[PDB]
Amino acid sequence: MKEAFKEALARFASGVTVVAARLGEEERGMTATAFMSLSLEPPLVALAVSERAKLLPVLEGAGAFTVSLLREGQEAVSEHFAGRPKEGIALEEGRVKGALAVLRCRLHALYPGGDHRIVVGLVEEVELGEGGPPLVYFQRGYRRLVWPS
Amino acid sequence: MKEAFKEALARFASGVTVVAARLGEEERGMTATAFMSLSLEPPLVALAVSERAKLLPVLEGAGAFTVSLLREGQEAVSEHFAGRPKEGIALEEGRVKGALAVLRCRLHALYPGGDHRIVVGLVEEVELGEGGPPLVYFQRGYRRLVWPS
Ligand SMILES: Cc1cc2nc3c(=O)[nH]c(=O)nc-3n(C[C@H](O)[C@H](O)[C@H](O)COP(=O)(O)OP(=O)(O)OC[C@H]3O[C@@H](n4cnc5c(N)ncnc54)[C@H](O)[C@@H]3O)c2cc1C
Ligand SMILES: Cc1cc2nc3c(=O)[nH]c(=O)nc-3n(C[C@H](O)[C@H](O)[C@H](O)COP(=O)(O)OP(=O)(O)OC[C@H]3O[C@@H](n4cnc5c(N)ncnc54)[C@H](O)[C@@H]3O)c2cc1C
Ligand SMILES: NC(=O)c1ccc[n+]([C@@H]2O[C@H](COP(=O)([O-])OP(=O)(O)OC[C@H]3O[C@@H](n4cnc5c(N)ncnc54)[C@H](O)[C@@H]3O)[C@@H](O)[C@H]2O)c1
Ligand SMILES: NC(=O)c1ccc[n+]([C@@H]2O[C@H](COP(=O)([O-])OP(=O)(O)OC[C@H]3O[C@@H](n4cnc5c(N)ncnc54)[C@H](O)[C@@H]3O)[C@@H](O)[C@H]2O)c1
Repeated sequence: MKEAFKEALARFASGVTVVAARLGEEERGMTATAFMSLSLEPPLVALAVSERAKLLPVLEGAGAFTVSLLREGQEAVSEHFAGRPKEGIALEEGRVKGALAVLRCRLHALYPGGDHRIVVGLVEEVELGEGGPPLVYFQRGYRRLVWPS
Repeated sequence: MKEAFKEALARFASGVTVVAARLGEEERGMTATAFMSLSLEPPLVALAVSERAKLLPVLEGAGAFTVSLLREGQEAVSEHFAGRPKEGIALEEGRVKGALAVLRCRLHALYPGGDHRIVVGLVEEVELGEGGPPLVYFQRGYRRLVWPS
């Protein structure tokens, strides 16, 4: 079921992020396309994390997390943090190295979201990688932007 | 202000949507990139609408709204509903005709989101348009996806 809903959302293109959190001995990363800018004042971003995600309890307990925006060529990173292991993929300094950008957030608020939890982060630090095209997901596949334009 | 934050978010590619609501014959439309799939069961989507958006009052009052996913070549529609009026642009049946897809939602919840409000919609109807490339926004500009024949 939900074929129509999925076909519709498959038609919404987006960049790809890796959301990560560290709580004690555990540090987890998870691939997420459900990400969006939320506020400028204060600087907030919103994400939807599955209630079934192992990342969730870690992020909740940590009270802070990072969001790395993947660039073109990082499909392997996305696949790895999406549950399809790739050799040698790892987080460095709590985030994805070589990403277009990294947002280090303090957990600002959480809200119910059906089978997902709405996670709101207050951006406290911003890391900017070198400019370039992003990793894009649209219609059930990784895509590239016609770049430059 | 918030130069780094803006630069980072400009690095998150996304499709472009037009959110609309109506109270009788008073109908408002607003361009938005802050949109994401939220839940499958129930089928929910989330978006961020500025607290100063004229659309918000109507959306709350209506308790329902639509989200149209724009396709490649609809930059004019995006600009129009972004506050820069264009010729011959109008909502039809409460949404944008000729879009990749339209989601007709019932307002499910409203949560605090800084200078924006988190709008959660319960998808009650889905409309799909012809297939094809989407309208993408990235690095302060409309972009096209590599999608050759
Ligand atoms: C394009 C795409 C977009 C997606 N968007 C979303 C979304 O917006 N929201 C959502 O809830 N789900 C999304 N998913 C699915 C989601 O990624 C999987 O359901 C989820 O990753 C499983 O995550 P988990 O935290 O439960 O961890 P696990 O099931 O354990 O999966 C995490 C994977 O990441 C690896 N990993 C975890 N931590 C580390 C670490 N510290 N170092 C190295 N490797 C590590 C693991 O080896 C494992 O394979 C998306 C999937 C794809 C393919
Ligand atoms: C690429 C892009 C992405 C954006 N994403 C977001 C976002 O995610 N969230 C956000 O809050 N803001 C976003 N904005 C800015 C936002 O679009 C403007 O702040 C907002 O449109 C002003 O909305 P308003 O509802 O107050 O209406 P207005 O300032 O009145 O703007 C709405 C425009 O739509 C037209 N319009 C309204 N109703 C109708 C109708 N029934 N028929 C025909 N035309 C109509 C108007 O003529 C007007 O020009 C984005 C802007 C751009 C350029
Ligand atoms: N937001 C998410 O939770 C999310 C986003 C994309 C991918 N995924 C996972 O990857 C699989 C493949 O995705 P695809 O886009 O290639 O094909 P798909 O047809 O399974 O999904 C199409 C779109 O529908 C939405 N969606 C699908 N499953 C969802 C879920 N469980 N919760 C919320 N939204 C969902 C997402 O926007 C997804 O991109 C999905 O079935 C899901 O397991 C999860
Ligand atoms: N989510 C939003 O509210 C949103 C999204 C994009 C565009 N816009 C409007 O269009 C203008 C141009 O944007 P641009 O991307 O071409 O260059 P920009 O540098 O002005 O914006 C960069 C990115 O930061 C985020 N952002 C910017 N202003 C925001 C705001 N007021 N609230 C929440 N997030 C914000 C968005 O993701 C935007 O794409 C922005 O200044 C803004 O007025 C608003």
